[PDB]
Amino acid sequence: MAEPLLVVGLGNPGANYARTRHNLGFVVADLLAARLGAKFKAHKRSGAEVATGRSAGRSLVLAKPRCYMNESGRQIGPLAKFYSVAPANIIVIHDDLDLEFGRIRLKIGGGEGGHNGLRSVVAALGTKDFQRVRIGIGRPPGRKDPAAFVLENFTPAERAEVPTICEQAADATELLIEQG
Repeated sequence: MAEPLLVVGLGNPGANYARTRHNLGFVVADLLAARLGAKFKAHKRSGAEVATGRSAGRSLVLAKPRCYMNESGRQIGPLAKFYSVAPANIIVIHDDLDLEFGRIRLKIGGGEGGHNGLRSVVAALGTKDFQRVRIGIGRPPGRKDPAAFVLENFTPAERAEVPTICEQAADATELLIEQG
């Protein structure tokens, strides 16, 4: 209601990572910004980039860290203070190794499922009770290190669905903001 909402898409900066599994949060955040017609801009008191808007009548703050994945929470924490958002009202979109490719789920709390980016947020907010919009990417093949897997692009067949999957994730976030 009155309380602001901080929606954070996780990912790594740089063009080499723009289309990697570990960056779905960035993509989904970009669909959301476009859908609202809001543009991102530097936030110096945090180091991340922000875009503002409305959804379900709710005041919205969309963001993407400008640091690398592991230092992610380091920018989100002070971004929440600047806009005075409670952790519970923080929604973070991320790729999830524990969900099958394209399977989208919602949850406030729980583990990080090996996602290093989620671990820095928890580490930063001092709690795991912030909202998450999980986007399944499936598990890594045995021929590939989990950390390497998330930093590689999607397979040819997966790449074809990624767009529709992110649209569904953006929709999931909007409904989540609507009454989650």
